Amino acid sequence: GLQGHDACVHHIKRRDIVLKWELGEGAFGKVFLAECHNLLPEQDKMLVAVKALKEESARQDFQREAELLTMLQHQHIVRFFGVCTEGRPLLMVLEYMRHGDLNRFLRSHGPDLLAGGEDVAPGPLGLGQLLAVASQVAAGMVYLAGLHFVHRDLATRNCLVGQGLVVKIGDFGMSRDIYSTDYYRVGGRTMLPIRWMPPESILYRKFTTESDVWSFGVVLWEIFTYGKQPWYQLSNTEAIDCITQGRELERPRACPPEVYAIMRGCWQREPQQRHSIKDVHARLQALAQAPPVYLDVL
Ligand SMILES: Cc1c2cc(cc1C(=O)Nc1cc(CN3CCN(C)CC3)cc(C3CC3)c1)OCCCCCCCNC(=O)c1ccc3ncc(n3n1)C#C2
Repeated sequence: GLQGHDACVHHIKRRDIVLKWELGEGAFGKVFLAECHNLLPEQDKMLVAVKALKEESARQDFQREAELLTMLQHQHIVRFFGVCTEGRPLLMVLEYMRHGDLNRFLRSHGPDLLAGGEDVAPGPLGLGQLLAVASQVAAGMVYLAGLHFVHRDLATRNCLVGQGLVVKIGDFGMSRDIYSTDYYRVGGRTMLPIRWMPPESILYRKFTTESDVWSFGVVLWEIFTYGKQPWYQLSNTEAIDCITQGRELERPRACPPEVYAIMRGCWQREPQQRHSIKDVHARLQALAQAPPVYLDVL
């Protein structure tokens, strides 16, 4: 949720889009892999991800998000190419990221050869790689915070990984469907990612950019646990109890004390006492680009 405060959006002819197969499904839409012709000059035919809108008040929500996604274009935000309102169904065309969402990617390269591939070394992701993934997400949040936007659902399941392990921020979408365990259903139709939410959000229903750095601290934890659910040993209410009462997540086995200090800095009780996202990224990128000699002794 980017809230977070015709045709500014670009438009793609329906004939230029050729659906290949389904990549996944949500309650509000399906995502397809597709060929998109004449989209980029250098590539005569390129693969894209196409989200098809399920159904009457969604057109308004559709137009909103498209306008948002077109404005929010940065190196670590998922690339948005445009929409196809040329008849129905309404389509949204996005960059395809072959490794899927970051959470799934983390689990498939967690401990535990066979896992290694074109983009990834075998076995568990190295320290340098985990920092590289974390640094990229932070950069994305630095951009969002710079435009004074707020991401109300920052989690690895809402990040995407592409070729060369390029990591970009999105916001599913599908996350409420069969990632359901990550959300707590309040009221009739509201779901809250409580395990990622700071005390002021759970208690006071406030969410600011300072809340995002708390949420990022949790993302940083997800990364170094290779995509483990935060407070996985706790029920939703028990998680609410622990968060509002000041209890913090344990240091992940793969997480160095140097990096765990960055998490704690993101997890200060008082919002104004947390570090800025610009500074968290700064510290992470320094480690990401740090020579092996430096990182080995971490
Ligand atoms: C990337 C993406 C894909 C599919 C989706 C949604 C999204 C997405 O980020 N949207 C989104 C929306 C807002 C609006 N905001 C404000 C107002 N709020 C009220 C709402 C939320 C804000 C932002 C932030 C700026 C970034 C992002 O729809 C999900 C359809 C269900 C099927 C998905 C199945 C699982 N998908 C995969 O496993 C997979 C594999 C490869 C691949 N390449 C590209 C994509 N992709 N996905 C995508 C997407």
